[PDB]
Amino acid sequence: GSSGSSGMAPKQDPKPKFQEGERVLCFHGPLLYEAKCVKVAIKDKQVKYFIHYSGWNKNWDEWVPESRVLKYVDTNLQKQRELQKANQEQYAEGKMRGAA
Repeated sequence: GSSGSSGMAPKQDPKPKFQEGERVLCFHGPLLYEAKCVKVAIKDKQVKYFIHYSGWNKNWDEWVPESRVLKYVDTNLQKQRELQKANQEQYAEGKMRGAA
């Protein structure tokens, strides 16, 4: 969407930043995990987004706020990577190795 940014809005719930289908980075602990915006809900005066952990299908999916999601941009990547590399073992723990 490319166009001018002009238009007032009433006193209604806030608008989200990320869109469904767009690849984003969710925060599921001391490490970032690749995910995509499944849905976008708004309540309790906060905007959330149904994340879908790519790692495993329907992996106990959970709802996350707008601060727990990243724009999956270079900047954001700089971290997601720093962590994924900072702690390998931990990241591996839990997962079922294989496919060697």
